Amino acid sequence: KLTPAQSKNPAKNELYLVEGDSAGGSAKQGRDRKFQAILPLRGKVINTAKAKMADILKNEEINTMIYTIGAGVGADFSIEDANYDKIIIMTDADTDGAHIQTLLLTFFYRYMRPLVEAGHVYIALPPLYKMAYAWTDGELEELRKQLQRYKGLGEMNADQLWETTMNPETRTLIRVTIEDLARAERRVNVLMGDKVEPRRKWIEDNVKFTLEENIQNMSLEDIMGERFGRYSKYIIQDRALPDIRDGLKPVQRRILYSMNKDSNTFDKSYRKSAKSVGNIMGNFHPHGDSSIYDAMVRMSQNWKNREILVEMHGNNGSMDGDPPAAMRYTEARLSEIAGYLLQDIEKKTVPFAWNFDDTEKEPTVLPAAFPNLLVNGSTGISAGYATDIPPHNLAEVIDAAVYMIDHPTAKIDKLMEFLPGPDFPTGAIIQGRDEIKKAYETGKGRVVVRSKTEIEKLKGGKEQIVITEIPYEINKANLVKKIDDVRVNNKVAGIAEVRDESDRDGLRIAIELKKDANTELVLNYLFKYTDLQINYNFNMVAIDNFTPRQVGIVPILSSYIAHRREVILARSRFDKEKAEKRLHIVEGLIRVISILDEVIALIRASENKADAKENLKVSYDFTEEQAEAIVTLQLYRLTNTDVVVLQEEEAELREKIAMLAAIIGDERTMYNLMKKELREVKKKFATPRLSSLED
Amino acid sequence: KLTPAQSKNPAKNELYLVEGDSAGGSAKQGRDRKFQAILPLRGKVINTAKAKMADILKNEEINTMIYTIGAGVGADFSIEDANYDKIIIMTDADTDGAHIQTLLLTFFYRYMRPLVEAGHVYIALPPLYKAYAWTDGELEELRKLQRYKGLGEMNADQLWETTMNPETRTLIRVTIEDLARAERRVNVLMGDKVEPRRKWIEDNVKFTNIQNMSLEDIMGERFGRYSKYIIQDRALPDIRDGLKPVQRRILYSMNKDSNTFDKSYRKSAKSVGNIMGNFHPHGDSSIYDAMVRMSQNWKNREILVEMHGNNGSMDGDPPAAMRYTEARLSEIAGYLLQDIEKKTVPFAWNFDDTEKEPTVLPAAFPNLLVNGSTGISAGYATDIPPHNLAEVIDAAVYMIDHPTAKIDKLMEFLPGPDFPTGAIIQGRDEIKKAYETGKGRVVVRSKTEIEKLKGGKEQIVITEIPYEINKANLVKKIDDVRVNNKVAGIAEVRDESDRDGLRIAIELKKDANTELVLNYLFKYTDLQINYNFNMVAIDNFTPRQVGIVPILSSYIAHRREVILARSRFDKEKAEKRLHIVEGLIRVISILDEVIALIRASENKADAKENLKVSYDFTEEQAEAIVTLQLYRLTNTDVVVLQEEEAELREKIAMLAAIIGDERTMYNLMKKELREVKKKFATPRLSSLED
DNA sequence: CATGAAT
DNA sequence: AGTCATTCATG
DNA sequence: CGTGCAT
DNA sequence: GACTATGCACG
Ligand SMILES: N[C@@H]1[C@H]2CN(c3nc4c(cc3F)c(=O)c(C(=O)O)cn4-c3ccc(F)cc3F)C[C@@H]12
Ligand SMILES: N[C@@H]1[C@H]2CN(c3nc4c(cc3F)c(=O)c(C(=O)O)cn4-c3ccc(F)cc3F)C[C@@H]12
Ligand SMILES: [Mg+2]
Ligand SMILES: [Mg+2]
Ligand SMILES: [Mg+2]
Ligand SMILES: [Mg+2]
Repeated sequence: KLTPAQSKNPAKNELYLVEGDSAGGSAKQGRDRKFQAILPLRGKVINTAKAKMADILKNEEINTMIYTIGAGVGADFSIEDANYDKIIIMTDADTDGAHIQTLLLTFFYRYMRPLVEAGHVYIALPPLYKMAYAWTDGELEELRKQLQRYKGLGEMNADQLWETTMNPETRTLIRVTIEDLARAERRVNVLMGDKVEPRRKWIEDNVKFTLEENIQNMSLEDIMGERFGRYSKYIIQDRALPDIRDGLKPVQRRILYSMNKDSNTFDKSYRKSAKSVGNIMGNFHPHGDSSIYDAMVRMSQNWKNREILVEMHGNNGSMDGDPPAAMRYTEARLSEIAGYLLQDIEKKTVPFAWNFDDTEKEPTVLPAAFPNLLVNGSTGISAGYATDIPPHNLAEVIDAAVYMIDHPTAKIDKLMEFLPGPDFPTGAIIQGRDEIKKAYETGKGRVVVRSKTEIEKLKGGKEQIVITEIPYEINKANLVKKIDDVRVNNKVAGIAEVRDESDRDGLRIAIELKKDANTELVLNYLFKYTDLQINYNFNMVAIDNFTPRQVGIVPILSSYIAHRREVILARSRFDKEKAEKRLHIVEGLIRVISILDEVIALIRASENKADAKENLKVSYDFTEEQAEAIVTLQLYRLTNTDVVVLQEEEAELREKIAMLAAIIGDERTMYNLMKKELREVKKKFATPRLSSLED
Repeated sequence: KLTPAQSKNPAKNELYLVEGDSAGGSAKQGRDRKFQAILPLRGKVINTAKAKMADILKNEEINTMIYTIGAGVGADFSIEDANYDKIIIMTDADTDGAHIQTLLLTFFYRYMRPLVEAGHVYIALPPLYKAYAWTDGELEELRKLQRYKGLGEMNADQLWETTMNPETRTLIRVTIEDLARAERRVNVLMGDKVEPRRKWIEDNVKFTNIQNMSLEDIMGERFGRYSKYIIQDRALPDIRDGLKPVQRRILYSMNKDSNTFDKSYRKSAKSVGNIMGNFHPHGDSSIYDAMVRMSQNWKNREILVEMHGNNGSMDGDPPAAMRYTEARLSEIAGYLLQDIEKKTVPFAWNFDDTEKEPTVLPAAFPNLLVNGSTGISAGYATDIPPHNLAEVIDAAVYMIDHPTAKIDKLMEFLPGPDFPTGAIIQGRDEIKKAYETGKGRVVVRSKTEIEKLKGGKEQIVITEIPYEINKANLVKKIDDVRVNNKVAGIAEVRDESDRDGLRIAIELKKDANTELVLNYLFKYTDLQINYNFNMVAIDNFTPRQVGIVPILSSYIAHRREVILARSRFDKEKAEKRLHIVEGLIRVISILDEVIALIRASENKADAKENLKVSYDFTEEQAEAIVTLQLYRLTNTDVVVLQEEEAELREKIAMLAAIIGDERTMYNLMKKELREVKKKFATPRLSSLED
């Protein structure tokens, strides 16, 4: 993987540690083979503060580093036998680039202090903008007086990378200096160590979620602080955790908003996946195609989502975990229900933002015509926080929300008469009313999920245990192996043979027992020692007001209602303004009919368009907007001189405006709309429970 | 790789040989695990009739079959020690699937005859449309409509009912009707000798519950199908615009998406996806690789695609994946598409029948020669070097004025190939032979230069190398000479190429015959190679070995078609307008009566009918008149309109003349060809020697 | 052995 | 996101 | 261990 | 077109 320099020289030769092969390539070319070596880093580097020193020695990335640098590692580290005088870390100028600098620095610290303490560890700062060339937004505006936003290294040409960051005379480097051995140790541990509590706290103290954001020296304590801070913030807000209102992670939201913009919906032909992904990756989500597709695939799997938001034709995976077809084979499109998440988006009902390009606005949250967060759930791993929200029956969640709208201050006990608990797509049995309450109240709670079973008598006095429903998030294939392993190992007596018998229209696992076999002894052992029964831990974290918040039912349902409120208000203002303008025009038209000839005469007498309008104003007191409409009518309209039809539209419009004003100017009338609409969604999408409950 | 059947049973168990892992998945899903096993084939099976039985034994796909079959191979083959009653071959219902069925059949014939002779080899017949239909006629019956482009697009539940269910599926049972009449066909289609195949293709291929089929007949409808496709719609360029179908789609799609040289770069993945979705129904990787190649200036004399980012190097290291790179058409590429919006070129339906695509581009310049092509199908192949834009055009221009121009004269304008990697081309005679018959072997030699050093030691400095030669591999093979001391003299080998220059230095030892060495490297490394012309293209839907003349005539013919087409289009436009403008000028003469007649009309339709009947306006005019906006009624100036009426009449005159006068037309075609030359002309890179 | 659209 | 093997014609 | 967006 | 390792929190 190493691309050596032509000659050796432990005094001039540099070692660029590049993020990714493709960038490691553009570097191999742009470099100067005389003294600049290249060593690509494929993937995120192993955290040498958490992983066991055993898994560390086995990591190819690390071992090949301790070698090429050539000076051993840790205690047996002689700074004299090194091969490079400068180790330059070069990553994308993105958040994941920051994460890498972090993971790396904690390594050159722990197992190569000497190297960093000597100021031999630098950090290449690639340019962010290119008009022109500038690093800070400030240097930007200056070049505009005298832009290709670089989202990564793979975007720039070789002769581009050399001139801007690779040329020792034209580049800028943040030389890592250890200014305080003590204040640097505590800084690294808090961020990279095992303990999670401290790290979570440190983020809560330093990271401001509510607000925004030639070689120069910089402390490790300060460097590790700045970098990990960024990666922290970004991963928390814009990656791992769902928005409390629409229950979507940014990637899922873009997949939907994109597919919808491209008219790729349930009422229309399937569109090839590779085409959907590509448009998403080029307009909204600047990340690996594979991730985008994987995300899109999951939204389509009915054994992971209680209400799939994407319909996909072809091999889209299975409960056995076997891989789905690549994006070149599959077709896809939004499910009908997903359409309800996007309802009214064209009506200015949601806060939009700019995309990485700055070429197109994207929604920060979707209108959500139903409480997606609870219905489909989420999960759920970031930095300092994590989330596991289970799926819920669409109807129940709605019955709850509708209640809470009439009773703002409802307690959990009353809500649970509507929302008894989770409803897994995979069905099965949920035990633990108490812990459910605890979860619905605090966000955390441990429940038990047990497989749905049944006994079948067989010839020869033999019995047979049959499993027809398994626990959420459990791999059928592996479960079957683990059970068969019980038999093979004889950890419990009486298992004759295991057999996955499920087919395209039914799940079925037959655990055939032996002649004289205690089928109760077996069924119990399996529940306890395999995943026929498991623990599900509610850990409901979500993003509220830009910050990660551990939340229960109340905060969720209220944040939703809140949101729906803003949306319906906005929607109603939009539709009113439209009806006002149209009402205005229709009013003018009805006048025009009574003076048709005069108006034609008056336009004939006019010199041009503008003059016609002034005459229409001065002579008949029409408004600008009314004159503009009259003057631009096509001649044939003079054949449709029918006032009663117009008067019907006038009336229909006044009424529409009345009802919209009522919504806008009265909170109760608005809340009734929410209820009316929520019930409609309920009637149209309602479906029976799949998971039964037990206490 | 195998997914086995629950219970072992030689009497009922079926073994599905599926094309691809993806389809292999959908199969495991919609299958009946009781007795149906699955075995994916990852890539084209190895031709067990062309390759050595040595490399044939070291084949994973082949081994796991001999193992999964469980009857061994060759002569040590017991049909009683098998594992399946039926061995089903299940591929896509496309051309490449057909080719796969062909490869697996020559294996089961050459190394498991008894299995085939026992009618145990079948072939699944997936549906082609969807009620489901296999025949284009069985659809019309269901008319009283999706098109499967592969197994992937089929949900596992549909797969079962239509092609996997023994009680609902259709199977072609392979049977050897004549062992002697079938030995020839397999030997000819899959043999090592080309000539017999080429001919077979010529003679037969016309470029224009279960059922038994012979091995002879089954190997025909299949290889015949694949041959025709890989020839017309894959490996070989159209003789006119010099593009293969993939490249044409890449350009056309990108162009339709407005992803051009004068606009911001678009993400590669976004383009590729749009291509694969609307036009080219194949791998996104291939499509990308093609797009990338069209952007590499050491492989194209005139790049058609500009691509920001790591698109590769002469060292041949991989380009950034399409997730990283952005791209757009080059300005010259624009000229390949020039006038495409003016119905100047034959369109057809895409695979999806949802959108039309062009079958050839207008080609405002002779791409086929300028950029070349290459070049491997079935029974045919192609190698066409790139040429100097200016030179090719000079020839075309001359041949326009002198249709029957001899090649000797044409070579005063088009002296020979002009590789973008420069270097030295040797063989005036062979160059002619090539321009004359389409074949010819020329020599390409690296641009060398000696540099004396300090100590009586010289040094060889290469500045240019042979087209299609990997710089990194060359430098290795040269250094291998030094390491092996095949010839004495070489001191060290240094690739000293930088971002702005190509330089390989071969330092020599003191008192070392630097002639002997340079000669050895020319012979035993790619410092010097033979380039073989094999100019094959597609003319009138068929492959044709051609020379400089047919190529240039085919071009000129085409340009004629385009220019004629383009002119009819612009003329029809000017006409329709001029026609409308006549009515408007008239209307003004009778404005009040016309408003009156509209005011008296019952509706739009009635108003037009009144205009025609009472004032003799035409439909087109009544529509224009009746959809005027009221404010028009303010105007009464006829002069401005008359000026437009004049301008249009002149444009129609000139355009008509181009269509009625062959000379006026050719003049035009020359005029433009020259503008292109003046705009994109560049100096020679390769030097010529005899 | 490479080449370049394919699986 | 690189890597691995095969087709086809050709010298 | 294995989850799901990232590299 | 599958395979291969990492981060991050959590039982
Ligand atoms: N020593 C470690 C190399 C890198 N490995 C994997 N890389 C994957 C992936 C999977 C890997 F095992 C991906 O799945 C992926 C993607 O975009 O989906 C990108 N990559 C990926 C590949 C290269 C790279 F530089 C960065 C990446 F994120 C494993 C061994
Ligand atoms: N025994 C041989 C399998 C197939 N291998 C490769 N496959 C590639 C590719 C490269 C391979 F080495 C590709 O490059 C590719 C593509 O679309 O670009 C598709 N494929 C590809 C992979 C799997 C498959 F089923 C069909 C394919 F075309 C290697 C081992
Ligand atoms: Mg990046
Ligand atoms: Mg991946
Ligand atoms: Mg196919
Ligand atoms: Mg490939």
